Amino acid sequence: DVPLTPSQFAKAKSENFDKKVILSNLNKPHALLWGPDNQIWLTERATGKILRVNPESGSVKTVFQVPEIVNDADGQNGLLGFAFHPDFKNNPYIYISGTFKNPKSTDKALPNQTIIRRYTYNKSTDTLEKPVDLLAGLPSSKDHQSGRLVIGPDQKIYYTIGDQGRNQLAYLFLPNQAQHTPTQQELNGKDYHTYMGKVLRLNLDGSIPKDNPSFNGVVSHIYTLGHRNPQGLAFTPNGKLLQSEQGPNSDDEINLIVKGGNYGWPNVAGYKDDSGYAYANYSAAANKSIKDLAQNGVKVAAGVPVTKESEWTGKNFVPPLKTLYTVQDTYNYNDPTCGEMTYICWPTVAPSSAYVYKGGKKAITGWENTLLVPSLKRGVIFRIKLDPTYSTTYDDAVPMFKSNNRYRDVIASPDGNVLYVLTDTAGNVQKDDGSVTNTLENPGSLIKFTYK
Amino acid sequence: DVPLTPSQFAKAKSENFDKKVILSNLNKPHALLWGPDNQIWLTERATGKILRVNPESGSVKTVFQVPEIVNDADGQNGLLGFAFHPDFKNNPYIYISGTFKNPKSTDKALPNQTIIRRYTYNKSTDTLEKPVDLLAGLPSSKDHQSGRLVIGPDQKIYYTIGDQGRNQLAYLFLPNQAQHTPTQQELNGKDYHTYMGKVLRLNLDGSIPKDNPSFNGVVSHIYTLGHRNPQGLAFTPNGKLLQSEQGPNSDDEINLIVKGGNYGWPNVAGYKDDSGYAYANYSAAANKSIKDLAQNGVKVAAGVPVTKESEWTGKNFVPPLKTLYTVQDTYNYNDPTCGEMTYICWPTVAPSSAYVYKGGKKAITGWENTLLVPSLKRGVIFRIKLDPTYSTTYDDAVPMFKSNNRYRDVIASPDGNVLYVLTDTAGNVQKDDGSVTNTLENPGSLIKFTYKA
Ligand SMILES: [Ca+2]
Ligand SMILES: [Ca+2]
Ligand SMILES: [Ca+2]
Ligand SMILES: [Ca+2]
Ligand SMILES: [Ca+2]
Ligand SMILES: [Ca+2]
Ligand SMILES: [Cl-]
Repeated sequence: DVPLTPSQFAKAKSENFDKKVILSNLNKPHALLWGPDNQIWLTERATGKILRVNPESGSVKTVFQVPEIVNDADGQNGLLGFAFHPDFKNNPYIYISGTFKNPKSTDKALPNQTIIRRYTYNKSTDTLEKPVDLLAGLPSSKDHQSGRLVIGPDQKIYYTIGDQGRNQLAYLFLPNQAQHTPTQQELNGKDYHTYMGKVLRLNLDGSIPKDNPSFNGVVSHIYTLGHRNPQGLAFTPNGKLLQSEQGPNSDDEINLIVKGGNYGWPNVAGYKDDSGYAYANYSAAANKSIKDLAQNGVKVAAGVPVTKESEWTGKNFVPPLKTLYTVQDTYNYNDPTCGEMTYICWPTVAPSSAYVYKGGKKAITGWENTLLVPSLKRGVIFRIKLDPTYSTTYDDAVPMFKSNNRYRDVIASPDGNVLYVLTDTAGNVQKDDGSVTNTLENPGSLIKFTYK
Repeated sequence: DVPLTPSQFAKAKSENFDKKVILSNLNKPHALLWGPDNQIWLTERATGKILRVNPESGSVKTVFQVPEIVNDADGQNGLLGFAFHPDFKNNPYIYISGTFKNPKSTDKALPNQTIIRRYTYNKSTDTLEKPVDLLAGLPSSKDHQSGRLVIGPDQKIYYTIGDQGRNQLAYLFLPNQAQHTPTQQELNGKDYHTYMGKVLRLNLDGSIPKDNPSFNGVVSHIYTLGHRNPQGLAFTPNGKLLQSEQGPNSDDEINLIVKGGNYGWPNVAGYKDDSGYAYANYSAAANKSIKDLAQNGVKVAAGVPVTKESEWTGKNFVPPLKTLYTVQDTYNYNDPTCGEMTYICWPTVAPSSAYVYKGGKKAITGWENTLLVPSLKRGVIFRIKLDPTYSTTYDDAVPMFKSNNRYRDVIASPDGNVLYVLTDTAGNVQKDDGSVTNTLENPGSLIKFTYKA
């Protein structure tokens, strides 16, 4: 899609809803879920706290605190994955992912690991107990962790693991592993370094599903590859898997996840169109004094190999259903109106999640078959229509609830007339007038929007 | 996708196949089918002849000639739709579409109509009988007729009807009806002028299916709208509907047909990206003296209103699975390598059909879940892979069988190791060096390609 302007974003006020702050000043609230107990559950990424809010009374309880979660003040690491077992009454488990110290680490630049872990809910004590590590030794870094964890209708864990920020900023010269897959030797040795920029599919005990796809003949936990920062993952009622992912200066994506599909990153951003992006591989640069011009590979400094999207030799490439946004080679990536925070002016929205609207007895008129996608850098929640079979999008991404807030997650109540949203504690956002602010209207909040 | 160069098309010779010409000098051969009798059936658009070819010997028989078919030497009209009933042993019917005179036409510039008609096959006389018009009074013109007719697994007729050429060449100033929908009053009066740029879905008796989608509050024969020239239509084994369509100077498309979808034409060509196309509506120009610069709306003469793809207020817009091809605004639509035949160098392939390859006992290795798309202007047959659920394409459109021929249709034998192809009798094609020729290697042919490892 074509970018909306700052004035088009500012007009998305959503006057048909009443706003109410439920909780404020949470410490990096991250995942939000409607619980099997009809209460709202949420996580704090920084502390490892798991919270439960009563939707009728607003009271909150710290149900459990995941011990030894590692979070850097300048990092996107900490407590990430969060999901209930789908048959909770008959299977009382909570599945999480988190950043923990790796005692075997030799590399001081990468001291941590990611672990997918199960907890059992104890109703008599109203807390979590009996931790079970399902999959450990997963890559960890300060950037592009992703970590969305869902249980599919096939009763398998689906888990997004980002590209770890390789080929940009502090990890500029590290070789991106999104296209890489494990050898049989690495898999046998539990060497999961290639589990970067993937959607994993695991058995509920953490083992490899016997029906997982193969890559170079190897059947590992990998379900799809070629992802950058997929922070959104959601099943539709008819069993399709929708996803949102942050692109670089352009081409954030809405994807349809298909078994064994290659989503093209870093060789391809968005469509394979050679429009506004090219792959500049800094890990293959002449030396580390080379600068990243931050022109999305359209223009590069001397000494860095660069390839067109159309020149990539990859197989099973799956294009996105929608891009937010695609631009031409003439686009200006050096907009001074954003000051030092140049990235805020880039033609992207930074999707933080993806939620399939289920409807209900008080459903909002015209919201059937929609996907809701919160935006961090624009301070809007997008509404994306699909056809009833979730095979294609219909029309464009409609912005809603414009505010000077970084929207982190969204859910709706069972009746469908109330939306609940999480907002970041701190960071940069685009104001109504297109400039940048770090003065957030509702830092670290749980906000309620009731249809009127 | 990004356009392939002349050198990339030239290398696509497909040395893995043996070529055998079965017939040549056919009179505008159009549709090709593998029949219920395991024989090859094909139509002649110009004559209205329905021919049957024995695959073993290569002998041909004229089974029937549809009477009073209208065809102009400078037109794409004539005998179009052609399909068998899927349970032919219990229902020996053949469904066709064709251009016929409209006796109620007042407009001398548009004297014809399109009719969807059923015939009964008589085994004892080996000919077609008992004609019955299913749906008549459909639009007809010399351009963008399309006319692909298939029977779905729901046993409904699916029919493509093009935009009639409105907003280009001889029909430049006519208002394009691709986005237009009929009123209840018009349906009640069997007034089908809005049936241009559509995929129709009809009951076998030609009536409106009760479960057809609604457009602007009316359920008609319309299944999808917003199409330009959709010449390809094919069902997948899991019941999905794939389609190919000719775009203007850019953005020919492979579409997934979704019930009630709006495919964007003429407001959107390909993706809604404002890249290499804008909608210049000549029917809303100041007067009929305004010239079309043929720059795909990027650059226009003064006096024509232009709407960007992003400025259109649309409902249910469905983007294509793949474009052949998408270019940026800086693209030069006046390539001197094509001389005076400028249209052959435009970033398009002019897809003529779409065929779902089903494999079989002798399936070609690596061709699972592929869609075969013949190209008229490039002289190739594209192989496009999809995932096993036919939900997305995988990779790019792979060119095959490069020759100086206009490929019109393609089918495969039940074993899957043999392809049968139709070529046009006359027209322009791009050569190996990128230039244009009207010297066709195999004019109006039926060609057999046999796989070899
Ligand atoms: Ca991608
Ligand atoms: Ca791209
Ligand atoms: Ca951001
Ligand atoms: Ca009308
Ligand atoms: Ca279209
Ligand atoms: Ca376009
Ligand atoms: Cl190895």
